[PDB]
Formats: sequence, C-alpha cells, structure tokens
Amino acid sequence: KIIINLFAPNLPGSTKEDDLIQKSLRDQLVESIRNSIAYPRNVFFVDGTRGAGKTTFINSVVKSLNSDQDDVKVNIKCLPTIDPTKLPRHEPILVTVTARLNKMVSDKLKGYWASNDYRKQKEQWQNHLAQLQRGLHLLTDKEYKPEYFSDALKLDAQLDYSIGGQDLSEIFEELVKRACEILDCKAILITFDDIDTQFDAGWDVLESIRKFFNSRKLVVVATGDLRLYSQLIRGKQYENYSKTLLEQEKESVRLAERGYMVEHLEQQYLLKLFPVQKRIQLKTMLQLVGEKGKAGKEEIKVKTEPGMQDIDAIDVRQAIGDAVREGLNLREGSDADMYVNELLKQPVRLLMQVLQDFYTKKYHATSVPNLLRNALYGSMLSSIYRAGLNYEQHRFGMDSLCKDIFTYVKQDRDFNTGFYLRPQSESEALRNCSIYLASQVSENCQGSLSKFLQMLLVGCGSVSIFNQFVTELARAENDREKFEQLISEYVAYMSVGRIESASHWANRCCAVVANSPNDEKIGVFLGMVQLNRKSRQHMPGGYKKFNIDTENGLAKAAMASSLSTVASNNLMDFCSVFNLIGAIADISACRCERSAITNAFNKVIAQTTCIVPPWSEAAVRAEMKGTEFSDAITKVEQWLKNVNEIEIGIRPSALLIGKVWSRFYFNLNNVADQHKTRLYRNAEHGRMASQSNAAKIMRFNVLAFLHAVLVEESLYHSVSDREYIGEGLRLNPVTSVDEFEKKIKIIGEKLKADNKTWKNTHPLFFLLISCPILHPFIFPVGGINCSVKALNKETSFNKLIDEIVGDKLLSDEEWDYLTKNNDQQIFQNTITSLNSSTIVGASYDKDTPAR
Amino acid sequence: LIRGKQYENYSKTLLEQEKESVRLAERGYMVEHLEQQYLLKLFPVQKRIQLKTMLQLVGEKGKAGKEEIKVKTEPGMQDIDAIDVR
RNA sequence: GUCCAGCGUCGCUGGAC
Repeated sequence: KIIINLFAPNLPGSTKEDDLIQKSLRDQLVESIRNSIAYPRNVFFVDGTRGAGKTTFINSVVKSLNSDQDDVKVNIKCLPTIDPTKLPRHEPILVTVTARLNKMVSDKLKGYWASNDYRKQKEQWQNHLAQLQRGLHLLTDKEYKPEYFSDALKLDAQLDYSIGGQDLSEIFEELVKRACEILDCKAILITFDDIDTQFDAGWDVLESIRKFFNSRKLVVVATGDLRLYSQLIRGKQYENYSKTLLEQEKESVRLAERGYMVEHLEQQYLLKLFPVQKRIQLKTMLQLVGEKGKAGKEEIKVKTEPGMQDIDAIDVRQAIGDAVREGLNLREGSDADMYVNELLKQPVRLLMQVLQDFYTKKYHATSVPNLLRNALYGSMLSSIYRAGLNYEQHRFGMDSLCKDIFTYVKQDRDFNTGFYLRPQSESEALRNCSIYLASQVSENCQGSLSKFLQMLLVGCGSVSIFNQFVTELARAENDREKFEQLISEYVAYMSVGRIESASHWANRCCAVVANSPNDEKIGVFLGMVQLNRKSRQHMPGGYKKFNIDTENGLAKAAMASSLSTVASNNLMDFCSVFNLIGAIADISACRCERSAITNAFNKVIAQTTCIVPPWSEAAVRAEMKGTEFSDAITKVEQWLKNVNEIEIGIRPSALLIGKVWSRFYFNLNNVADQHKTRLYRNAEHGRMASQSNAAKIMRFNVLAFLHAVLVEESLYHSVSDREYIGEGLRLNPVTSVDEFEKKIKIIGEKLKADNKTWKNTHPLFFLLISCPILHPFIFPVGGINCSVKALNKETSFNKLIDEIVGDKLLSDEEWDYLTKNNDQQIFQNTITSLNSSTIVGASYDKDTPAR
Repeated sequence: LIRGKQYENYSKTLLEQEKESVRLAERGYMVEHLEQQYLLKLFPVQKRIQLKTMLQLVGEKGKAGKEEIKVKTEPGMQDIDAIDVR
C-alpha cells in the first residue's frame, strides 16, 4: 500500500518521491546482503539498460546502509561510488579503492576520544599502508629484476602471513581486516558504476574483482549490461592464442573447435564472477500492477488535484486511462488498452514526469489533446530526434503532419496498417513516437470538417495508394537505392507534406492510378471511370459523347466539379469520386459571406490539367505535345450556415480515420470488378441488377463512401458511448442499395427509443449525407434499379434519406419519372447525361444474357 | 568521430576471426547504439540549435519567410535602392 | 454527319465544313 502525489512544495522534477517506489525490492536486496555476511563470492548485479534509473537505485541502497540506526551488531560501511569511466586512466582500481578507504578510516581515527587508543591504532594502520606500497611495484611492471628476490625473502615483522613471498592479494586482505576493526563494522560495500561510455574500462574492474576482492569481509555490487561485459571476455580470450597458429591452422575444420572452445571458456568465466542467484532486475510498474483480471502484489495510488486526502485518490491504472481515452478521443476496449499498456512498461522516472506535467496544467486550465502533446513533447523529444520526425517545438500545421505520417510508416516498413499508428513495432525508438503522432492527429482534426477530410484524403490515403505501385516498380529488398529513390519522387510529385489544395491532390491522384490498366483495358479504375472525349463512328444504342453542355442547374455544377483531364500521350478525361471529397474539403473552409463564396464556388468549378508522373513512359512526349448558377450558390450558402453548429462538436480520433478508409478502400475496390464484367450493348437504363451503366458506377462510388463513414462513426466516434447497429453482421453495397437502407433504418429505430437526434450524437454522417453538391449523385437518371422486389427497398430509402436531412429533395413527379418503365422536362437537382455516355474500352458487343 | 573511437575498444585480435555476416551485423548495431547514447548524453536534445540556411531566411517568392534581406550593388547605394536577394 | 490530320500496341486523339 503506497500513494504518490504530484503537487509538492519543492516542485520536484519528474515526481520520483523519496527513495522512489522500489522499497520492497530494496529491502529484499538489503536483507540478502546482510544475510550474506552471516558465515559464522559476495558479488551482486543490477540489470539495467538505456539509463533506466540504475544510478538512483544504487544510491538509494547506499543511503539505507550508511544511515542505519545502529540496531544490530552486524553493520555495513559503504565507500563512495566509483566510476571507472571518469577515473584517470593508467591508475589501478586497487589504488583508487585504497585511497577512498583511507579517507573513511583517517576521518574516523581523528574522531576518537581516548588518546591511548588513537595512538595505538594509528601506528598499526600506518604500518599496513607502508607494506602495500612496497608491493605495489609488482602490480605494473614490464620486466622482472633479480634484486626483487631479496625483498621476496624478507619475512614480515609483527605480522604472520600463512604464505611466503610478496602475495599482494594477502597484503590487501590483511589491510581490510584492520580497517573493519577501526570502523567497528563487519563488512565493507564497494559500489561500481556503468561502463557504457568506455567499453574497455571494465576489464581492469573484472580482473581486480576476481583477484583482490575475494574474501569474507568484502561485498561488492556492480551494475552494467551483460552484453558489454561479455564481448570484453570473449575478445580477451582470442588475444590469448599463439598468433602464428592462428595463421597456419585455418582449414575451416580446425577453426570449428576454435570458436567452440572460446565460448566454453567465456561462459564458465561469467558464472564464476556473477552467480545467477545474485542478480537483481528492476521492475517497471506494469509487472507490479495494471494487468486486467489479476490482483497485483502491490497497489499504487495517484492523486491528481492539489491537496486531496490520501484516501480518495485514483488508481494508477485509471490515472492514465482518463488521460489517454479523452486525450486521444478513444472510448474503451482493445483500442485504448494498448496505449496504456505500453506506457506502463516505460521507466517509472519518465512516466511520472509527463503525468505531473499533464495533471498540473489541466487543473490550472480550469483543448485537452493540446495539453497531451505538449506534456509528451517535453518527455520524449529524444526518440523524435532519433527517428527523424519533425522535432520542431512550434511552426505546426496539417501539411507538416502528412510527412510525419508518411515518414513513420516508411521506417516501420508496414504500408498496410501504417495509418493506424498503433505501437506494435519491435524497436523501442518507434514505439514512443506513434503515441506522439496519435496525439497530433487528434489535436489538429478536433473541431473542423475541412481539416478532417484533408488529412484523410491526403495523409491517410497516400500510404495505401503507394502500396499499389511499390510491388510493381523498385522492389524493396532487392535494391534499397532504387526503392528509396522512388519514394522521394512519389512524395515530391503530389507534394505530400506541402499541399496547395485537397482538390489539387485529386487532380494528380487520378494520373498515378491510371497507369495500371488490367488485362481487358476497360476504362474503369478504382473509384473512377474513363470517359470518351471524341465521338466514335458507330453507336449501338443511344450512346454518344459526354456533351457536358447537356446538363443544367446544380447538376451541371456537380459534373464540372468531378472531371479531371490527365494529359498523357493522348488526352484522357476522367470522372472520379476522389475529386468530390477534394471539392467538398475546399468550399467547406471559406467561413465567410456570400461574396467570398461567389469566387470560392467558382474556383472549384474550373478546368484543370495535370502531368503524367515522371516514373512513366509518356513523361517526355507529353511535354512536347502540350448566371443561372446563382440559385445553386444560394443552395450551398444555407449548408455552410448549419454546418458550423455541428462543426464545433466533431471530435475525430486516430483509429476512426484508420477504419474509415480501410472500409472505404475495400468497398470502392470491390465495386469496380463487379461493374466492369457486366456491361452490354443494351445494358443502359439498368432496371435490373446485371445491367450496368456509367451513371450507375458513378452513383455507386459515393454511396460506397457514405456507407463507410456511417458504420464506423456510430461505432468509434467518441461523442457516443454505445453502438446503434445491434448484434448482427454488416457488409458493403456492391450492386444494390439494400445494405445502405437496412442499416440506416435500424439506427432510426434503436436511437429514436432513447430520445435523441442525429446531430447531438453521431454528427459527422449528418453533415456528409446533407450537402447540395453530393445530392445529384445519389439518384441519377440511369442508375436506379427498377424491379418490383427491389423498388420498395429504394422507395423506402428515399424517405429515410429525406428524414435525416429533414427536407424534400425529389418531387413525386420526378421520382415517378425515374422509375417509369415507359419509353422535354427540366431537372435542376439530378443529372441526365451519364445515362447514355460512352465508356472507354467498351469491347463487349454481346447483349444482356437471359437467365 | 565518436563511432571511430568506439571501435578502438574492441580487441584487435577479435576482429580478424569471427567476421561472419551475422556476427559483423551484431556489433554494427551495438556500436551505433553506443554512438547515439554517448552523443545524446553529452549534448541534450532540448538544447541543440540548428542554424537556418539562406532558404528559410528568405522563403519562396509566393510563400512567407520570417526575415527580409536586401543587398548592395553600388558604393554608397541608398537603402531604398536595395533589392531582394531573389 | 463524312473527311483530312495526329499519338499508341487496331485503339485513341486533334481540326474543319
């Protein structure tokens, strides 16, 4: 039972408290040390990596042994911590230890009160030091000398050594025995430090430990990394061979036992120095408590608000869940447990700092993700700098975010799920940067619609489209130089990371995917259809060129804003769904009066020309060759009026867009293949399921998009806390509007019983479903199925769509005419041209097959 | 400079034997790990300052750069006559 | 509508009456 606060009078950095939280670990370590000297190989290890707070722990046990209350006769006296790296080179460790040991004894010798005792010990203690210095010459010599033999036979006076000779190990052994008598203790503790700076500084430490610190009165604790300590031993074993033998016997079979013999020698060496039962590892707070369904052996309590009682504080696991869930607009479950699971594996020193920063600013501030990014920026700037992301403190924006998303997935080399930002990588340098990225997407996209579509259309989509062309060109693993160069051209072509318009990104996205024709070379691609620009010679039915001038009213304003002219070796005309999302994302950010949206609306409806990407054949020859709208404008201006109220309450999350596009990509991909096989000479006007048309494929792409946002928003968008879908299964519309009508009706009933509307909760779908631009696309002249079994499903669907928007969209005269089977009126809200437009590559002369 | 100094600590005799692709790549990461830790420990990340080049000072013709520089092409040339570096 | 002309491995595009 322990509680840790965040507000303290000293304003302590990182809020580590006093002696941290590892009291149970420390007391177990202290007892083992104390029990180890109850004899009537004291080498310990403290595992750690990447500065995980090892130095604080070793100091903590020092203050718990040099500040004892003299409770028990057995006592520990700790020398000051020795740092091999900072130690001056060409100085034996035994000399440094004795020098530091001298200060403790000499100061305690000065502290006596009995004059007779002080004079007796000083004479004897000073005698042992004079004995050691005589033998210190024997420790660092390059040659023997025959006059050292006389000193080897010099028998000790007033001292009895069981073995003759010099035996410098014995001289130090009797020196430490006296030092304990003066200090009245029973054991001496020597604390070493890391060697992560100087790799080879530890070889003198290892040799000294096994040579001179092997006795009963001495106990040594050493911290470090066993990788660093193992390559030293293995390397020094190879330097112990005859050099000539290593040049003659290298027949690859004699060498087989050369490597084996070194490892066997090295493995036994490590066990002798550091026994396995004397190794201690620090525990992160996750393995103490936090895993669901298990009662952890310890409980950690955290108080956030200033000055609460030690009884009403919140649990550590929930001290972060409330921060993460609402700081990233997550709700609960497998989506938010992963983020809080990874954060609990981090060192206790680091996490308590960011918790202190977030909670301190939260209480004083009374955007929440803005407080989560700033708190995390000042605690994980190391990994951002190492990972090559944008470590700028300020100068932020959406354009700079697109590269961050793209430059992160490339390092993770996983393009399928890169735009999920879920920390599943196997490197600790990247698992701490996804959290920072997931915080920025929440902050930037919270409370806007244009800022939501732009990041989805540009940042989120580029990781998926590029995966369709990596497999073909510049295979990754075969050659890194060409693969890395292709990415540089790709990111600089469509200007990922510095955008001029989301619509402009659509005018260039069409060309990038147009360069992958299938076997049949039909003019249909993923999310678009290729339209003829020149009239053909023969027309089997009522087919003709597009003739944009046929359309009128707002329907014409929906065609001009959906056409792109790719300038290949021969001019190509396209109609794409991606241009619509770009068109919406542009006008949705004017936020001004009518006068501004007279030009803002005008600029969206303009002919644009884009160049084939450089990584294509026609990159060189293409260069050589190369007021009725006032009513429509008025219709749009009302939409901007009631967007802003809904616009404020939107709160997207990182996982929401990841699931919006994943369903959007799969559904839109699955539309093209079904609608490309079934198209015949008399297949116009539809009226069944097999018959298809240019309008039908066009209308069905956007309907395949609104279904994607509808399903995911009610399940992941954070305004609500429950799913209004039920406990069934869900699919996507592929040829029928059935699945887009069944789901919307269920929400209409299961939500009406709870006394709520479509804008207080589940707001985003309401804005998309009700917009003047997309309205003509939903119900065109030739894309309506006409069958008695399925007319009612679409007829009921018209009212359901009308119910959500709350306004009439199709007059009964026009609605009947579209569904009339019979074969001069004017339409200003629906299109009449794509009913019989010409499709590129139509090579199916057979007609509709009966049965 | 640092990475060159870290290789010196490895015993020379160790580097002729055990030259296998798997072994060479094992120490190649470890040295680069000591490279970044030592460098980050010495100079903290939250204090390094990158000096802006001529581009960020000026910026693009249509974009906005947070400075303004004018040059001289005449002795005693009036400051009004000075023109942008572009 | 027919013609001239142009690009691609017939398909596609440009111009005029």
